[PDB]
Amino acid sequence: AVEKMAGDWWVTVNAFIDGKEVEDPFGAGHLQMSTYNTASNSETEMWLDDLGNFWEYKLKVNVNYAARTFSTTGFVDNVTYESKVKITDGKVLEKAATTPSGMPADSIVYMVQFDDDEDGLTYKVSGFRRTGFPADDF
Repeated sequence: AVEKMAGDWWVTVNAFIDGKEVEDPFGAGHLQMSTYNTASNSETEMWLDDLGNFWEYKLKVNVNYAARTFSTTGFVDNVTYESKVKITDGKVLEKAATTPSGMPADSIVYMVQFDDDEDGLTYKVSGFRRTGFPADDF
């Protein structure tokens, strides 16, 4: 339904601190996450899931399949724990990233904010689709 946008991803999380984009400020390294279809196989929305590896959030995001973009309408309820999350400028590009083994792979990028982040940072989540090859895991 939103097949090319559902996936298992390896991502890093940057943040905009004091106007500048800081590379992996938390030292979290490469993290796994997933995007998948709703139970209804909806064409207009899908699930975004950090698998508990960063802020511990899981929510439905609006999807425009033709554009291959995704986002939420403001801050939406986190399903993992009681908090709200806002996703902005999500984009899946086909074969745009390069895996560690030197092979093209789909890329995912999005901006996220959390209503319980007292520092009010906007974070930039970015990565590539997991190949399943051990050479491409972290």
